[PDB]
Order: sequence, then structure tokens, then C-alpha cells
Amino acid sequence: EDDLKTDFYKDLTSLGHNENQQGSFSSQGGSSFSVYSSKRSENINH
Repeated sequence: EDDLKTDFYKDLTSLGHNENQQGSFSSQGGSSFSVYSSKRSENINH
């Protein structure tokens, strides 16, 4: 007699992620008064 049995099992999984997010925000507020005289300025950035 000769018997010969053989198994080869291979399993491969690859997972990839690339994520890119940008946000840039700016707001301005201004009031001006002249002759009473006043100047008023506001600026905000995020």
C-alpha cells in the first residue's frame, strides 16, 4: 500500500483607509463713527 493526502489553504485580506478633512472660517464686524467719533472693528477666525 501507499496512501498520500495533502492540503494547502491560504487566505489573505488587506484593508486601507485615507481620510483628509480641512475647514477654515473667518468673520468680521465693523462700525465707524465720525464728527462724537468712534471706530469699532471685530475679527474672528476658526
